[PDB]
Amino acid sequence: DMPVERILEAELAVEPDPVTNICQAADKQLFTLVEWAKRIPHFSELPLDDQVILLRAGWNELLIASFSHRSIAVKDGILLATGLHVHRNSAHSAGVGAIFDRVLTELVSKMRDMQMDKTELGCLRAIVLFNPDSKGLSNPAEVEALREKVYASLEAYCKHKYPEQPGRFAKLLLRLPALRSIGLKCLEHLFFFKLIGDTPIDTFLMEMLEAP
Amino acid sequence: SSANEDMPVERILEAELAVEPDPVTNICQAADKQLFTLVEWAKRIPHFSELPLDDQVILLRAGWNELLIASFSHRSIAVKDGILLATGLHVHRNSAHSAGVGAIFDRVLTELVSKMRDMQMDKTELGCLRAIVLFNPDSKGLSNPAEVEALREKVYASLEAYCKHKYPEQPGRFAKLLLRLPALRSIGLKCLEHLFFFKLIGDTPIDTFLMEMLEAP
Ligand SMILES: CC1=C(/C=C/C(C)=C\C=C\C(C)=C\C(=O)O)C(C)(C)CCC1
Ligand SMILES: CC1=C(/C=C/C(C)=C\C=C\C(C)=C\C(=O)O)C(C)(C)CCC1
Repeated sequence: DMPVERILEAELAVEPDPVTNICQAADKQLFTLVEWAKRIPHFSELPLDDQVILLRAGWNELLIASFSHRSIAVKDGILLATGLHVHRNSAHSAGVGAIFDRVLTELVSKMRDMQMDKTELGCLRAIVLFNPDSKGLSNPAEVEALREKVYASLEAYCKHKYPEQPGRFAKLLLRLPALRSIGLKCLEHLFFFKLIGDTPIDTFLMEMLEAP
Repeated sequence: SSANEDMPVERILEAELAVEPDPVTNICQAADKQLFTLVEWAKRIPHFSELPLDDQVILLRAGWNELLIASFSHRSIAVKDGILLATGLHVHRNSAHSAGVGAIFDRVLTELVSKMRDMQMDKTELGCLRAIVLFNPDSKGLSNPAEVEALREKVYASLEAYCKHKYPEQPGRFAKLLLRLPALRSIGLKCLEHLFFFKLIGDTPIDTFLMEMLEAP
């Protein structure tokens, strides 16, 4: 009904050429994803092979959710975990303005235009993490159960805090479709970079693109 | 097995539909646009994703140009003496000749556009020819070319199986479809030459990923 502060705890523990910088910030946080998920109620009690499968599945959406929320503070830019700011002016000149602008309007803006609080960002991340449809899962039913628990606990949280908005929870969940979509597109750009010879051979991101 | 279960043509048609939207500058900008979508296109072709990432990239670096030419050629069946770019523009041969690329342009119109228009190639067929062009087991660098060859064979089977079921009174449609491959291969090599040439004479298209594909692996 409410392991919520454990989830916020997880989020606070992990965290502080334009493409090259974004990818290096990504490498940095991809690693912390291990410590982040381990601090998530019940995640550690799942078979090792399942924990790895869940992270290989949502790692990109998970990282995009995090830096997007961190960026609510600025405008027309994003704040990397390496302490750098990247302006959309730079995204465009480098060739990625389209997906960049999609991140700014469908994620950064929607979270700033409703004041998303870290505890909700942490919960959406946990819902993204507990995707029972991931291929290869030992017990997809237990994972599904865990997702449901984040749903319950999260809705329960929106009530205790924002009762004068008998909908908020539904508004939070509206970010999921965009994240899923933006996330798939980023994997494409990543493949693309390797396709055209400007592959970032110095990160671990490209290993995450391999087929399971 | 069943030819079509090992390589379903509805999945292949699906791939194609997901990606369907100075003359030279315009053609090159349409090319950049679709070069990118090639990533999403190939990811939807049955089994392409199950290959080692390095192989997927090698297959695309090898046939990207033939793959794009096949697509805009088919799209152009709709007009006469011109081609329809993915950016929504139409380019007439007259402008192509004024620019000095009327020779290859006419080759595309007669050896590809016309042949497809006349035999009424359908999107599923165009998609299968593209998949055959993609699974090229002779691409240098391949880690397991035997698996790629196997996949090509599956598209062949599945595609022949499709012509026989859909056009039962055209026994030689499959062989006729495959006749487009040699022209595509040939037209495709010539376009790489023109692309190099543009850079050679100082008319290199500014900021396009097109030029990046010309680098040697
Ligand atoms: C949005 C985006 C991209 C994808 C990024 C991914 C998958 C993760 C970034 C994580 C960071 C930057 C984390 C941190 O600083 O918290 C690419 C490379 C295609 C370039 C264009 C913009
Ligand atoms: C045929 C042709 C050329 C090559 C084009 C290539 C390699 C790709 C085009 C893709 C498009 C135009 C895609 C789309 O709109 O679907 C060049 C530049 C030598 C100019 C003369 C005519």
